[PDB]
Amino acid sequence: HMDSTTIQQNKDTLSQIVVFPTGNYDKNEANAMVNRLANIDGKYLNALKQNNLKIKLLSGKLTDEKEYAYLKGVVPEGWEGTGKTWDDVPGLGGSTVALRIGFSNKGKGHDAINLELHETAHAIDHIVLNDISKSAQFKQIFAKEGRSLGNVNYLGVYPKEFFAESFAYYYLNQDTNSKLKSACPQTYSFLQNLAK
Ligand SMILES: [Zn+2]
Repeated sequence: HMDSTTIQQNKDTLSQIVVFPTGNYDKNEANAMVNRLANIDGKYLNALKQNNLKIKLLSGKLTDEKEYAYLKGVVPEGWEGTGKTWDDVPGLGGSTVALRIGFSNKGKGHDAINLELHETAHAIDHIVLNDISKSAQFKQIFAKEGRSLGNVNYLGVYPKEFFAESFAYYYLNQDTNSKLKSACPQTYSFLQNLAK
């Protein structure tokens, strides 16, 4: 069902999680990113807020921020041989979350179906759920279904990436939610029980 009141409730929660950048930027698109984050189960959002995880929206490069200067010139895991570095990567998630405004869609310098959901899933995985993507249960599921969203040499190799991408499929919209259920039924059930 359409749940605009739930989206509003999660947006209110996100008002204490999202950090907007200093420069000038597409304010409507930044708002759209927060709206897409509001699709995440509010339980997870409040757990992130409890741990003081900030979702930083950026108007420049990731490596333009002081706290990510250590990534200048660094080649992401699995991107070796491409000539690309973290300077060009629009999203990072884990112990922090940082997201370049405008780069949400797949192919905008990254492979995720949605940037902000993929990166925020990393933080939920790592901060809230103590690296559940490395848990024995998820490793068994990943062994069977980890290639079934495609990108078999990336998602199919790194369980934390398969977790983050599956989470993004689960929460982006009903189409991606349905595609996940069909391609990765055990992963879908796992995320269902996790939110239950
Ligand atoms: Zn990732």
